[PDB]
Amino acid sequence: CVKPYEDQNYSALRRDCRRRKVLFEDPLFPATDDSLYYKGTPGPAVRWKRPKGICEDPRLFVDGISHDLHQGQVGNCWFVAACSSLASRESLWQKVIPDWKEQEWDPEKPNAYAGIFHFHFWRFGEWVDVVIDDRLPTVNNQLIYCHSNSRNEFWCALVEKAYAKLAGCYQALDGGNTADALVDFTGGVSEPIDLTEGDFANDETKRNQLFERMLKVHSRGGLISASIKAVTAADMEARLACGLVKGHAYAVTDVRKVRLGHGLLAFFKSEKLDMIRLRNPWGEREWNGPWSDTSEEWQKVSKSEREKMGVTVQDDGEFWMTFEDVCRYFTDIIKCRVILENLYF
Repeated sequence: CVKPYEDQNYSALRRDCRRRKVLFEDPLFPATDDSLYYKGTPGPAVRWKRPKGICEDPRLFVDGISHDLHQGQVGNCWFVAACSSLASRESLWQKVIPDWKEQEWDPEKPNAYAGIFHFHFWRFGEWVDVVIDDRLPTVNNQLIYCHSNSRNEFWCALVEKAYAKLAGCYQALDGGNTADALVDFTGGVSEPIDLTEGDFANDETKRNQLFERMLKVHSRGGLISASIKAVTAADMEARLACGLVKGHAYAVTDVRKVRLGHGLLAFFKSEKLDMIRLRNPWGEREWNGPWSDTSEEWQKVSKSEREKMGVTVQDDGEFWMTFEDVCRYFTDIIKCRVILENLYF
C-alpha cells in the first residue's frame, strides 16, 4: 500500500469527517500565512476559501483535464508547464490523482463531500500519499496561484496545494522547476537539454541525434516539454515575434517523422520531415511560422493528406512546428523518461 506522507491516512480521516458531518481541516498545513510565506516574510493578505465559497458546483474536472491554465498573480509558470504535461497522459495524472472519480464532487449524494483530498508523489524512491484540505488562497474571490480558465475547476489548484505542502509552503515553489516536478509526478528521470548551449539550430547532425532520442522518449511514454528561457525580469512573459512566450513551457504531444506524398516535393523540397506537436498550457496556440494552421505550409497540404501523415490536432491548444524551428526558437527541452517499474508498484 502506498506510503502515507506524515502519518496521515486519507480514508480514515475522511470517514471520520463524514460520520461527524464536518469538513476536514489539515493540522500540518493550516489555512494560515505559514503555509504561504517563508518565516517572517510579509506577504499579501489572503482569504482562504473552500471551493463551494469560490464558485457553486465545484469540480475537479469540468469535462476533461486538458481547460487552459493560468499561474495567477503569484503562482509559478513552471508549475503550469508541469501540470500541462502531466495532464497529457491519463496513465500519469491518474497516478498523481488517485481514484479521481472517488474524489470528485457529486451533486447527487452531497454528503459524500468532506473537504479532503489526497495525491501521490515520488519522493526518495517511493510513492508518498499527501493529504490536504481543499481550502485555497483567495483575494477578490479569485485564486491567486495556479487555476484553470473554468472558475469552478480545481484539480490544478489542489495538486498545487499538495505540492506546496511537500515543499513546506507556497513561496517555496518559486525555487522549483518543471524538470524536477515531472520526476516527482511520474517517478522517472529528467534530463534537460540547453539548445543555445548546444547550438542545435546551427548543426543538423546533432539536431538529428537529439531528435531521434526524443522520438525514443516519446514513443516510450516519456514526457517532453519545451521552454523559452526568460533571463531578465523584463523577459518574463514577453511575446516573441513568432508568437511564443518567453518564460512559458510547451508540452510536446507528438514527435514524428512525416513522409509527404509525391507532388508536394515541388513546394517543400523534401520527402521526410522531423516534426513536433506542442500544446500551449495557457490556451489557444500562438505559433505564427511554418506549420501554424495559418501558414502557407499548412495550406499547401489537404486535410486528407494531413490526416494520412498524422499531422492532426485535438484542439486550438495544439500546434505543429518543424524540429528545425523548435531548435531555432526554444531555449531548453526537458526530457523526462518514464520508468515503468515505479508505476506498477
